[PDB]
Amino acid sequence: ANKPMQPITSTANKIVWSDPTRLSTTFSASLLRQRVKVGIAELNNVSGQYVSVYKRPAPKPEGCADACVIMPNENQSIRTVISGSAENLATLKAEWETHKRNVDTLFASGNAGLGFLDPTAAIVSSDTT
Amino acid sequence: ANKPMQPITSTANKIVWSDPTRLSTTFSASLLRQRVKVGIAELNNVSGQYVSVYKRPAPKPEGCADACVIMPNENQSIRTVISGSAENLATLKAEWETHKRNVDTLFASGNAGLGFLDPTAAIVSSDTT
Amino acid sequence: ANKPMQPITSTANKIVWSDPTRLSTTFSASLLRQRVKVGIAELNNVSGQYVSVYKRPAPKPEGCADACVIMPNENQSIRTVISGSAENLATLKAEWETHKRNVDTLFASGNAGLGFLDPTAAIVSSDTT
Amino acid sequence: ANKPMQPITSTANKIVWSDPTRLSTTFSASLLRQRVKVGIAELNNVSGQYVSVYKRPAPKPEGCADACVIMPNENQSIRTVISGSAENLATLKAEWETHKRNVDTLFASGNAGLGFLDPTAAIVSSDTT
Amino acid sequence: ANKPMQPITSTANKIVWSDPTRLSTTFSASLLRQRVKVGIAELNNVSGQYVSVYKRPAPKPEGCADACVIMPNENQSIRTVISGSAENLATLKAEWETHKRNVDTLFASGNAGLGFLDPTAAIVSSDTT
Amino acid sequence: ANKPMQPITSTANKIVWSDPTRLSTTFSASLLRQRVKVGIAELNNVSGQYVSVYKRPAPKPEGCADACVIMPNENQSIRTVISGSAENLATLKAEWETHKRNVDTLFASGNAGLGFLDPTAAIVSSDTT
Repeated sequence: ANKPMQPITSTANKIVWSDPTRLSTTFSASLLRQRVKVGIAELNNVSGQYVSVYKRPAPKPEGCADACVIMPNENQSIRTVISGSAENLATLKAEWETHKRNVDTLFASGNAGLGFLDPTAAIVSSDTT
Repeated sequence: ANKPMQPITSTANKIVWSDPTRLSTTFSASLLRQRVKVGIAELNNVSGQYVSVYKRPAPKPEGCADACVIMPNENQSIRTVISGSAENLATLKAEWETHKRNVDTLFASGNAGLGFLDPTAAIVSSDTT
Repeated sequence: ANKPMQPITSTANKIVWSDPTRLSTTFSASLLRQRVKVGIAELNNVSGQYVSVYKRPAPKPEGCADACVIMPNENQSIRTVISGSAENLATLKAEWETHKRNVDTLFASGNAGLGFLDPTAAIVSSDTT
Repeated sequence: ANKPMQPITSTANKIVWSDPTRLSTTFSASLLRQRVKVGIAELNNVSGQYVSVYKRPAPKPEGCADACVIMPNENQSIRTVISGSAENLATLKAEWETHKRNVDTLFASGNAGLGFLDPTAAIVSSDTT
Repeated sequence: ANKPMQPITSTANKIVWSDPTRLSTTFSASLLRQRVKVGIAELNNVSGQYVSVYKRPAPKPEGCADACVIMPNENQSIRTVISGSAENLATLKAEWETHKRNVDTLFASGNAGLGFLDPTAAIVSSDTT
Repeated sequence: ANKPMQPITSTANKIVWSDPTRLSTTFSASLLRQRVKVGIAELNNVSGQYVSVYKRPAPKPEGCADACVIMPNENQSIRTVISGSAENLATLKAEWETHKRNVDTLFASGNAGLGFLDPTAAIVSSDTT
């Protein structure tokens, strides 16, 4: 039962969501729209920036914690920027699924979080054979 | 059967994979490690930058019976940056799952890709009730 | 039945051959001779430069049913330079056989043409065991 | 039984192979990749440079050799550079076969090594009749 | 079951490995190759620098297990430099076996930690009787 | 039956051993002990420098045994420096065993003489799983 997050600031192109029970937890979405004529037509490319923030205490008192020791804070941040013409949103969504998959391979079940790279990792395109 | 991608360039901190049948398709992973230790503690931060690129041709003219017609490409880019201490990797992974979930709500099954924001979207924390 | 090529320009040191049905196709041979004799010995060096050129049209758009369609060309160049004393021509020829063999391993039946290097490739000297 | 050669230096784009039993024998491969839009599309042209080196003593004590006379050294070098778009690697390989054939005609069984040119040599294109 | 170590920083001539669980544990290998000049001889010496590091905790107090660990790690370092021409590598390996043996006698089973130099120690050459 | 070596020069902190049959073969051990300062800790680090030397003859010519030997010996050197506090000597010994093992992998059975750095080498920590 993941806790509902309510937006606290709103923009035509920007909403920032912050947890009510833990204000410092935020998720923000900012959209950028520009007209680019790649092949004589103003393609409607869109640049969406999505940012997650959690304030993560890292006492790392190993062995044990005992009283309220002023929590010390660390910032856990994840930012994604998706850029693509609207006209091809369908394939852009396919790219998002594949990108998640590839990141998962290295970070979710690999050691990329632990700052390690597996040059043999099974990375794939969105295209099929 | 997603097509496998091969490392083309390689560095200890950074690898670029590419589709050998389509070189315009890349996935790159770049990691930077720094020790930003807090007072009376030790702290190592691991910033990982993950970038997906696809060169997509513009949507074919829809009202088309022309035999073969391919115009020029469309740049589709997705970048994720994950920043967090190694010590809390376990919870950082939980944040990644939640972040994907929240992006999916807006982008995957919402209208954020079309430049539209839903202020009633069900956004959630990684923490449970 | 490979098409015969004719000398078009000619010099004592250098000849250019071309396909009379396709002038964009050339093979040229240029030779320079110098006497770089070592102390208490005589030494003549023969540097030979061999260049192949083909102008190739870009791969036809693959998904094509258009009746006739040829776009512009692609420059394909191969240059070999052989440098060695005339006195040791016999072993220099052996080096040429081995060099061809080693290039073939990587390029002809390997992935070097695709920008890929195989560090386990079976590379060999002209000398025998 | 040609002697196996083990690479001693490695690069993302460069491996140098040197014989273990005769270090001064090397074969190196260096790849260069550039994007060129010949006809509005970034063709993936690749420039592979392949170099063979042998250190060839040339005492040329004719009639006879008798004791260890400090060997004197000559450098036998062969360099090939292959440049072509990846998209047409198939025909680029055909050009390599033809180039070898044409070089063989002049150098392997002609007198081009001996610094002589046969203007009547049977030179051919990769194209067929 | 000794913990595997991965290469965190890599160059053609230097790799640094670091343990996944504990980063401050490192092993690095750095090698430089240069041409050596001798009368009537041309060989290439290879210099290799090998460094092991551990941030070991201060040896623990006695009778008192603190509530939580507060070890003031010290830098434990071992550096080896091996210098010799690739030409005589076989005998250079024999020197390494013997050097290890001699160091063992003083340090591994002698007062190496104490630093006392037992002058009756059984030290031996790599040469045999 | 390795040849015994005797101490030709001795100080409280440095001994030099040299073979009876061949003097130019040396092994020296030099140790310095100093007080180390850590927060709430007083330990004494011991630095030991161990150097092996051989004046190996140039590798021999081929096919020709001169009337009398005229080898132009080269300096084959190996230096190890072990640094750590006497307090944690037990774990410092474990580091030495592991450092030897890791060097063996690259140098003893890898391209150590060649100087090539195999980036897939199985390097391990002294810590166990």
